[PDB]
Amino acid sequence: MDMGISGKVAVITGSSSGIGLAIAEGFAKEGAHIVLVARQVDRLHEAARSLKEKFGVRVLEVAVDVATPEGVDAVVESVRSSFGGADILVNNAGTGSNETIMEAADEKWQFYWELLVMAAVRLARGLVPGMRARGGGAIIHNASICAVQPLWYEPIYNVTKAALMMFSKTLATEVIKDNIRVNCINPGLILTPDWIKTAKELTKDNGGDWKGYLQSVADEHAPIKRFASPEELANFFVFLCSERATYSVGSAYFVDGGMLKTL
Amino acid sequence: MDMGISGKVAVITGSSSGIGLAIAEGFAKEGAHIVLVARQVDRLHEAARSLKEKFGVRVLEVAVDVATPEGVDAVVESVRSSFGGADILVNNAGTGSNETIMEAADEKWQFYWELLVMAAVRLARGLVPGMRARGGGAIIHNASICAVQPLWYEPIYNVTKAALMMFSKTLATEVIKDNIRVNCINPGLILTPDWIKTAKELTKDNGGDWKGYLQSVADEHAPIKRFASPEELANFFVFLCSERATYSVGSAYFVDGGMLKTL
Amino acid sequence: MDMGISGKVAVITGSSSGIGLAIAEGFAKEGAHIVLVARQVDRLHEAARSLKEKFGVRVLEVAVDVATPEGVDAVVESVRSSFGGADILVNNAGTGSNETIMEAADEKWQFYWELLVMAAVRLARGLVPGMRARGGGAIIHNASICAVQPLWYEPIYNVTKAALMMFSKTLATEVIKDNIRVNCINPGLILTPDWIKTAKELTKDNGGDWKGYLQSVADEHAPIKRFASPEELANFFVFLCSERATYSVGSAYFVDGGMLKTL
Amino acid sequence: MDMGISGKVAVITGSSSGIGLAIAEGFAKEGAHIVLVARQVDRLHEAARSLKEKFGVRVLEVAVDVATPEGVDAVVESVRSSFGGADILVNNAGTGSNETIMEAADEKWQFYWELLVMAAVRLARGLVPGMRARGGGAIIHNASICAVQPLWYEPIYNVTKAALMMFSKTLATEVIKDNIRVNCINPGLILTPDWIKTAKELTKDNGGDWKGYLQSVADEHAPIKRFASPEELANFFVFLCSERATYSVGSAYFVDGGMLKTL
Ligand SMILES: NC(=O)C1=CN([C@@H]2O[C@H](COP(=O)(O)OP(=O)(O)OC[C@H]3O[C@@H](n4cnc5c(N)ncnc54)[C@H](OP(=O)(O)O)[C@@H]3O)[C@@H](O)[C@H]2O)C=CC1
Ligand SMILES: NC(=O)C1=CN([C@@H]2O[C@H](COP(=O)(O)OP(=O)(O)OC[C@H]3O[C@@H](n4cnc5c(N)ncnc54)[C@H](OP(=O)(O)O)[C@@H]3O)[C@@H](O)[C@H]2O)C=CC1
Ligand SMILES: NC(=O)C1=CN([C@@H]2O[C@H](COP(=O)(O)OP(=O)(O)OC[C@H]3O[C@@H](n4cnc5c(N)ncnc54)[C@H](OP(=O)(O)O)[C@@H]3O)[C@@H](O)[C@H]2O)C=CC1
Ligand SMILES: NC(=O)C1=CN([C@@H]2O[C@H](COP(=O)(O)OP(=O)(O)OC[C@H]3O[C@@H](n4cnc5c(N)ncnc54)[C@H](OP(=O)(O)O)[C@@H]3O)[C@@H](O)[C@H]2O)C=CC1
Ligand SMILES: O=C(CO)[C@@H](O)[C@H](O)[C@@H](O)CO
Ligand SMILES: O=C(CO)[C@@H](O)[C@H](O)[C@@H](O)CO
Ligand SMILES: O=C(CO)[C@@H](O)[C@H](O)[C@@H](O)CO
Ligand SMILES: O=C(CO)[C@@H](O)[C@H](O)[C@@H](O)CO
Ligand SMILES: O=C(CO)[C@@H](O)[C@H](O)[C@@H](O)CO
Ligand SMILES: OC[C@@]1(O)OC[C@H](O)[C@@H](O)[C@@H]1O
Ligand SMILES: OC[C@@]1(O)OC[C@H](O)[C@@H](O)[C@@H]1O
Ligand SMILES: OC[C@@]1(O)OC[C@H](O)[C@@H](O)[C@@H]1O
Ligand SMILES: OC[C@@]1(O)OC[C@H](O)[C@@H](O)[C@@H]1O
Repeated sequence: MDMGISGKVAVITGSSSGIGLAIAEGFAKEGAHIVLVARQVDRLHEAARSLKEKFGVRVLEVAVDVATPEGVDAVVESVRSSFGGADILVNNAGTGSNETIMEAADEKWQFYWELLVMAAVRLARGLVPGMRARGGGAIIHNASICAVQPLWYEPIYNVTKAALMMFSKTLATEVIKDNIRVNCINPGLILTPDWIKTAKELTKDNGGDWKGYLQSVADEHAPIKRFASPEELANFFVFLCSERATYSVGSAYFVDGGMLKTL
Repeated sequence: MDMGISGKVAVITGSSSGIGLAIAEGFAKEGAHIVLVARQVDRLHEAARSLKEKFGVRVLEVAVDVATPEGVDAVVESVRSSFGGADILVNNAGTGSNETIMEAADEKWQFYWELLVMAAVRLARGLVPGMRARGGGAIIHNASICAVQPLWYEPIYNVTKAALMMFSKTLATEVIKDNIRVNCINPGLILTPDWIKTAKELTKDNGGDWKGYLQSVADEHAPIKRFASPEELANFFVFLCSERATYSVGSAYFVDGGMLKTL
Repeated sequence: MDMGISGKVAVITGSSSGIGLAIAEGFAKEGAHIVLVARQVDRLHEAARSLKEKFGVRVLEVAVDVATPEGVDAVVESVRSSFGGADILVNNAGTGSNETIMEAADEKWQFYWELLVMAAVRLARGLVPGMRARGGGAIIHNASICAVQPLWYEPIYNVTKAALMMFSKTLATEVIKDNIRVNCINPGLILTPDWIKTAKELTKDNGGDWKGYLQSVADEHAPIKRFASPEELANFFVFLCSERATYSVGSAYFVDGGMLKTL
Repeated sequence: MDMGISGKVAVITGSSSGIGLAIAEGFAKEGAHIVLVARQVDRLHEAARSLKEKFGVRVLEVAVDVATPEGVDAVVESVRSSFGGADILVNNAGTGSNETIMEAADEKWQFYWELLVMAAVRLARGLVPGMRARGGGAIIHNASICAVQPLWYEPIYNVTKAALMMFSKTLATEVIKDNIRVNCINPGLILTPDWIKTAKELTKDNGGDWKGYLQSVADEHAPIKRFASPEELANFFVFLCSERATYSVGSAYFVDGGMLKTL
């Protein structure tokens, strides 16, 4: 199936590793030029080198903190300078949380609000004008199954991912007039490096069977009884930003191996 | 994007016309063998001829009423004897309703229950064993935006589409162990022959501006301010049934141009 | 808080025991006249005697099967004959299921469709005209948390309760015209006789710790870690049908001790 | 129906006018002592006197901005000094928004985050320990129908109300162990002073029929074709915080006259 995105310019936040890098590789495979954004310069360089080598597309690296307005401004200026504008934006930079409401400091709430919600707000303000001028575009917000089905250990993440899912919907209705299609994807358990790190930490004192820990997580939460690979998730992002998904507007698509317990 | 559908056997109910026919074309383009199912065989012949001649695929026609156990039984036996079993099943046969609860006959409720729900129940019972023996497969239920956001004029359709959406989710958890992935797609406004007929009928005594009537429907319901084509919807069915959507289990995916008013 | 229902006529289906009887007690305590409906004649008569003597209200028994058109007809005519019409209707008659989709007979699907959905359809057609003529009323559908969050062992019940929840919503928008307010309540774990019977059956060969079995069900499903009493659930039904809940229209109210895992 | 809240201490944020004032009057009618909280001292002083005079309960005035940590701390300290602790908390202080995403300033996003979300976080942190020590309690978050069904003109309000609805759910699971029951209410169109002010502003140049403007808003959005009164809505708050609603945990209850378009 032709995706029709060859030569389009795709900005992916948090794309030096995990889901965001698999998304970038997915778009590059379809011939899209890539703007990679993350904090660490080294991983960003490898990601870009590998994408250009494997796929022969143009890749721009932007090494900034998208949780800050300065960082978002830098992404916008870099896109402008190298490409003029973006055709596709994926908001993916983020991380899990771990607290109780009774104990967490206000600054932690603020941190996740800036990272998960305000990055998406600021990136839309900053890149929508360019997208409009190019004749339209696609914007995806990678929220989480937790945006509707909260995990007990991470209330701050649950609340801010819920906010992001609503933001996606409100943005979709605002910019569809510009031929810009905005949607949300809500992943379930996706095997990424922090899950492995966590699995090791949590099994340090009971035998170190970190793969067993992960399997028990999957057994508890997902009828499919396994984690997804980032590549398998990335396919959905590529499809949703393609010329084949032109009636998808303001929707939330769960990719979760059965983990969502309700309709 | 490679779909990995070539040589797979896809059974599409209600595929002589409209959305089901567009789905069959979408699968044929990707090299799938097609089982077309509908009541009126003239349209089945025409559809099957076109698919064979345009796409070079094998097409089996089954002219039966899927709202009956006997019709379903014939579909199952036609598939087993011609192909061994199915890889893909798309439950699509259906039609809208038009009544009030206060006036509708019990028999009309029964008709939609048989057509929209029992067809899917009976096809799963009949086809899942063959699918299991083949190593897995994909089942999609084409319900509707009305399965969650009911349209005032068709309460029976709303209730039975809602039931179909829940059926999809229950079947998903029962059969995922067999590597059979079940999902639901809920379309919004899709321009099919019956919409054009209704438009012409509702405007016959006021100017015959049927295109104007359809535009007013789109303006009322969809932020994108147009109907989708069957072809644009069909892309989503092909993708969900492909090797690229292997983590989608028990999900409901709206394809509705913004029509869904909630998260 | 004054409920304003003294002297109102409340029809409760399935009210010779369990939740339905508790709802009838709740209404009787607020001075409503009661129409009790169930199949077993003596059980129903004794439930009626107890209400009448404990609460001093009028109680009318209709001993019929509400899954049949003839049973519903009898209810409507008994209400018309004794009271003129109803002010309140609670659709409650029902029972759980237990099957797989692969094994269940078509006849079992039909039974639950008639009992859970058509009973509500037929009672609305039969009773709404009298309620209209009385100046308005309240209709509640007792569905289940399973109408949105399906339990693995009972797919038929999940599908038909989902259908009922949608019916509630469609009826709500049809009759609000007439000052009839329709809503749905979705209960979680409610300790009724069949739960106790099941706990005793499933523990007969491992120590008979039936209370232990029920506690394990509560621990698995509900954050509150207990079942509700029917009486505690009944309060919500009485409130929703009162003069105090006059803006509740087309809503679904979960009363579930935290069991719903999503927003 | 006895609510069983006589002598309980209820803290209602934003309770000098509109919905919050109506909720305070509803709890006072049931014998509850009241903590009234709002910014404008004169209105608050007046409302407190009136309540004390009319219902003969204790009324504590705390004139602070609950969007600030200092304001929340002053509520917590005043409650501690006068009453020891709270039995009931209603998070109600808030206001609508009006902007586009493309035009709104970062500071406006922050303002609503602090007002609608952080107020509830901070008040929960501050009051839950006193509630736990008193043996349990009830907390309600007054979010909005917009938390799930966004209104086009107020994206910031929609996003922050959605965040609040998720916060309510996450808090509910964290504190049910303390016998503290947390729920969300999502009102539809409630006739409050700002609706009247808006209706006048918007009809200033087209005839001044502000009541007609409000009727058109209700006709557009609500099947019941009217606004609710704040007193109508307040009944639901009082009921949910009563001894009759003891199995309501982590639920969201819409009170919206049919405005929600989906299940
Ligand atoms: N993994 C999972 O199970 C699921 C993940 N998600 C969502 O997927 C998204 C990505 O997660 P995942 O791939 O697991 O995470 P990883 O930690 O593997 O990757 C996160 C990426 O984001 C970057 N990043 C983090 N913070 C910032 C920042 N402030 N500014 C710029 N870049 C940043 C990281 O690079 P660097 O540190 O150099 O900045 C890295 O490239 C997140 O939004 C997460 O919520 C949703 C559901 C499930
Ligand atoms: N069009 C739209 O805007 C939307 C449609 N849908 C759903 O899409 C599905 C397809 O509808 P659409 O393409 O619009 O309609 P069409 O009328 O164009 O296609 C319906 C197909 O179903 C077949 N069919 C109907 N009843 C039976 C039956 N008892 N047994 C076997 N085949 C049957 C019809 O052929 P025959 O009559 O010869 O049997 C025809 O092939 C339906 O389920 C509909 O509810 C959902 C949302 C929106
Ligand atoms: N208990 C629970 O945990 C939950 C229950 N529910 C729902 O609550 C409702 C009541 O259930 P519950 O109280 O537990 O069940 P019970 O079996 O304890 O009570 C059912 C009542 O309905 C009557 N009844 C059953 N079938 C019919 C029929 N065909 N016609 C007329 N009356 C009938 C029964 O009497 P008779 O047999 O004599 O006809 C009895 O009076 C059901 O709809 C159930 O699905 C929802 C969520 C949870
Ligand atoms: N009216 C409606 O149709 C709907 C309203 N709601 C929600 O209901 C809640 C009440 O709104 P409503 O009654 O309409 O509005 P009003 O403006 O009439 O009342 C708001 C109350 O909150 C107070 N308040 C506002 N900001 C603060 C603050 N920062 N700190 C302390 N008190 C504050 C106000 O007093 P002061 O200005 O002096 O501080 C006032 O007493 C809001 O959360 C709103 O979003 C939800 C759905 C619909
Ligand atoms: O979104 C999820 C799980 O789906 C969260 O648990 C994590 O924060 C995720 O980012 C993996 O670390
Ligand atoms: O859009 C979706 C995904 O299907 C949502 O509707 C979810 O089902 C949930 O947030 C509410 O139904
Ligand atoms: O699902 C829809 C449109 O959203 C139904 O109302 C129609 O009946 C459709 O099946 C074709 O008319
Ligand atoms: O029907 C009954 C009675 O056993 C319930 O237990 C259902 O399984 C379900 O509604 C529980 O919420
Ligand atoms: O919640 C609503 C209406 O449903 C918002 O439009 C406003 O903020 C309201 O609170 C003020 O009029
Ligand atoms: O997962 C099994 C399978 O047959 O399901 C249907 C897919 O089209 C096909 O690619 C896949 O191999
Ligand atoms: O005693 C219960 C009852 O149903 O018994 C039968 C009587 O006819 C009726 O009046 C009465 O309420
Ligand atoms: O709204 C009509 C009515 O009969 O509905 C049922 C309520 O119990 C009653 O108080 C009310 O007046
Ligand atoms: O529980 C969240 C919610 O919005 O889910 C959908 C239901 O309509 C409603 O009852 C419920 O409040």
